[PDB]
Amino acid sequence: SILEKITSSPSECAEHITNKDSCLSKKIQKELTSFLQKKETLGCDSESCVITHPAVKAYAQQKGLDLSKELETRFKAPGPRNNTGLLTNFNIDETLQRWAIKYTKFFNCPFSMMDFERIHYKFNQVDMVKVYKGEELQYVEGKAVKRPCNTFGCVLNTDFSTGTGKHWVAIFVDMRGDCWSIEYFNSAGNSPPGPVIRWMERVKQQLLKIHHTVKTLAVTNIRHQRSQTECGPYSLFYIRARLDNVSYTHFISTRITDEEMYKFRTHLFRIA
Amino acid sequence: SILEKITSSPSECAEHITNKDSCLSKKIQKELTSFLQKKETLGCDSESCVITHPAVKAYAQQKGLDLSKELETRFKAPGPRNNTGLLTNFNIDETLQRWAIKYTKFFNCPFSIHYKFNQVDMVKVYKGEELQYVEGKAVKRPCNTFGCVLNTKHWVAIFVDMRGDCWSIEYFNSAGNSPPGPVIRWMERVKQQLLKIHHTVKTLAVTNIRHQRSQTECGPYSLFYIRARLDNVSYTHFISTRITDEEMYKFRTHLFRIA
Repeated sequence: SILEKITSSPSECAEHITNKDSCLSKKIQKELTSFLQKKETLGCDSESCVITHPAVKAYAQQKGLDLSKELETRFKAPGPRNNTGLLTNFNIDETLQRWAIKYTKFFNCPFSMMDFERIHYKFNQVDMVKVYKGEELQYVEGKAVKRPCNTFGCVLNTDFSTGTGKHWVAIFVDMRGDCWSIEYFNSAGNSPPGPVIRWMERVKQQLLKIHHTVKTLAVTNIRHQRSQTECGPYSLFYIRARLDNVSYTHFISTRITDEEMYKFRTHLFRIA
Repeated sequence: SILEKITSSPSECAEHITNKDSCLSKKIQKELTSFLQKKETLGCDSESCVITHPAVKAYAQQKGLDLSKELETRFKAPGPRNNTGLLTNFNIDETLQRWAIKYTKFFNCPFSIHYKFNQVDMVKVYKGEELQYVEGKAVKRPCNTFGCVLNTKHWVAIFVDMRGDCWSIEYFNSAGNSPPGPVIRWMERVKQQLLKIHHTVKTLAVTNIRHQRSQTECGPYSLFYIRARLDNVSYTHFISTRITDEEMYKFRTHLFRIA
């Protein structure tokens, strides 16, 4: 249901790719037409599996084709697409970097300030006002970028606060509407840790310098997740749904199942 | 001020065009390189003047070059760019249609004694169910902004902001005059519709300041408010600080080409 709301699809091509049918460049389509049409005999059922096959890698090295750039620029990030394996910081960082291509007013948090309570004591911190004004460095594709952003997104691990282990939660700052909101989404329904509260409060004072209505909000009313594996997909789906203008009130009043989030893995990662 | 904040510029190329050296497509740019370099010998200093010069129109009349398609699709609309001539509904309709090309989530008011646009459903506009023509193609797309410039400072601006967490329905009058009864009725009807899909919807009249002291700039003022709201300038800036008619004289150079 709600998976139909957002603008993603199970295709493994990059979201900004208009072709949609084939993810490969038209040159790479030509040079590898022999391998692509016998992909089943290579043990493959996708273009990403073909250009990662060792025989295709050798043929590409012969002809001077950069297959690694094809995977980074025209395909979605690699990750547990068809299994329930836990998301890593690399799966999340490389996914948010790709969404920043399509959503050009979206600020994806860097890799260092991703999953750490130490963000209050890190040497260089993010300034949400400088984010809004376009004066903060973000990394879109593999390139540094400064641009005005009215949305901010980050996924962090709450394992620093005592718990069973890795648990991803999402943080989203919506500066598009007349009332800006700093949002904390926990699929399990647990309140934010103290350090998260201080960070949300600090961002509110900053944003109150350039806007009149700023709310801090803990989206922890419903325990959506009953599995032990989908907190990663839950956190990424919240950011994507908010980017596609699904209100946070939907995550407050209506439950989102682990089945829907397991299917969301096919929207996140390529077949690799 | 706010004019430096918005994304427009005095260039006569279309907003959705990414080329900055020239408005012309790189194919027309090559075949007209002889006429383009002798601009002054033709009496021109702009590209729109060149591809409309009868000598250039006759050269491109030999090969299969459609200078009319370049003029309509690659340049801003013709209008009073350098004078204080009053804006027509044609100048306003053509400008709003062009902005819908760059702002893909913007629904422009369809232009078609007394008329009224009560035929619109804002919920259908938000969900992508209202037909609109963008770049000459009939499409349906989810729009979170709605803009209209209507006549009652007779030109006024209506802007609906459905981005983010709290939505607003806005009426702008650069002379500082309150909206009439029928406008208030429309704004209250649209608020009732939007309250079915959103929790907070605010209705607002932006009439604090009499911005316009001249007799000519009600048109540019209305288009400027919509463009500023599209580029995320809060309505509060039009309430707290005055925008002079001199800035609207400069904004005319952002709106139209020479023709």
